[PDB]
Amino acid sequence: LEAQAWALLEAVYDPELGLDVVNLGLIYDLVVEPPRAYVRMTLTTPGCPLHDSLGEAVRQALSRLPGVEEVEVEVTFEPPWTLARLSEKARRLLGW
Amino acid sequence: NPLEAQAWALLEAVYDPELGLDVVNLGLIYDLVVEPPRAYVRMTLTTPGCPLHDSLGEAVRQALSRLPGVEEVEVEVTFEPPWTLARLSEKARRLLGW
Amino acid sequence: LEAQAWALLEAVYDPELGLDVVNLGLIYDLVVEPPRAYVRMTLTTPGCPLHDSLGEAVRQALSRLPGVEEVEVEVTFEPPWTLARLSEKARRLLGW
Amino acid sequence: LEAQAWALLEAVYDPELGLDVVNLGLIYDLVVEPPRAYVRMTLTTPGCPLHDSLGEAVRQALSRLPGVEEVEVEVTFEPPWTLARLSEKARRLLGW
Repeated sequence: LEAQAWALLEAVYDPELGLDVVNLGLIYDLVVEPPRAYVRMTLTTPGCPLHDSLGEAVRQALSRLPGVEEVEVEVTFEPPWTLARLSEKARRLLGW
Repeated sequence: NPLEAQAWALLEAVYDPELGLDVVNLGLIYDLVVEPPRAYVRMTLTTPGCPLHDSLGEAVRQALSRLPGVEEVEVEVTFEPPWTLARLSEKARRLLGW
Repeated sequence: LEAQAWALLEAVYDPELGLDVVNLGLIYDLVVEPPRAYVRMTLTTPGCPLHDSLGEAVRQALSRLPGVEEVEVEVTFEPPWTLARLSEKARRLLGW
Repeated sequence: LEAQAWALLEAVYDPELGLDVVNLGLIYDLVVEPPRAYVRMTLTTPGCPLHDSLGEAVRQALSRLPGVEEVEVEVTFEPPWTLARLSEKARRLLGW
C-alpha cells in the first residue's frame, strides 16, 4: 500500500523541473488507510498557486490505490523546501 | 553499553501504527538525554497536530522507564522542526518501498 | 539549461568564506524558463546586508544564460542556513 | 584560520551528551576576521539556560585565535536542533 502509493507518485511530474514529485523531495508524509489516503507535500516555490495542478495530479494518482475512495492532499510550506531535498538521481538529471 | 545506547534500543520497540515502523527509524526522536533518575526525550509526530490521546508518546515514556536508574521520564512532543519522510533511516525506506 | 545555470553559479564566490554560493549551500531554488531565470537563495548570517553583493553577482551570472533578460533573485532566511548545508567538497576546503 | 577555529571548538564538550559541540552539530556558522570572531550556535534543549556554559566556553576558545580580541557568540534556536545533526562519529559513540 505504501510502496504502491510511492510508485504511483513517481508518475507525477513537476513541469518546471521536469522531474517527479518524489525525486524532487516534495512529498513530506504519506499515509494510506482505506478508504482514505493522506499526503502532505510542498511546492518548490513558497506560495499558493492559482491552480494547484501538482497537488491535483497527486490526488488523482493516490486515488488509483486499492481501497482508496477518499484522498486528502495537504500542501504546506513547513518546512520550507530547498534543492537540498533532491534525491541523488534528481541531481544527476539536472546536472547539479 | 551506555544508558544512551540502551535507550535507543528500547525506543526501537515503540511502533507507529500508521506506518508500521519504530519511532527511531522513522526519525521521530529529536533529543534524548538520560540522567538518572531522569530521562528526557523530545520527539515529534508524523502529522502536525496533537492527537486526542498521544499513544505514541506514552509508549515512549514506557520504554524509557525500563532504563536502569530511571524513575521519571519527561516526554516533550514538539513540531519544531516540522517532520518529513526525509528523516526516515535508510532501513526504514527499504521496508516501506520508498 | 538548469545544468548551465548551476555551473554559472559556481563562479559566484562569497568573500567571507572564500567558496562559491553553490558549494556553500546558499542556493535553495533554481528555475530557468527564458526569458526568465529564478533563484531563491539565502546568506550565511541572518539579516539583510546594506548591499547584497552576493545577490547581485547571482543576478549577473544568470543574466548570461541563453534568452534571459529578467532574472529574479529572492533572498530568504527560510529555512535558516547552517554549515551543515556545505557540500563535501566545501567542508574539504575549509578543513571542517 | 578557519581551522584554528574549527579545532578550538571541537574541544568544547557538552556534559549532557558527553561530546564536543562540533560533533554534536551545535555550531551553525563560524567566522573569524581579527580582531573579530563570530560564531552562531544552538543548544540541544529549547530554551535559554540560566548559565549558558557552552556559549561562555565557546567564547573562551575563540578568544585565543590569532589576534582576536572581540568574540561574538550568537546562541539561536533557528533552525531548531535535533539528533539528526550529529556527525557519524557522535553516532558510533552514543550507540545511536
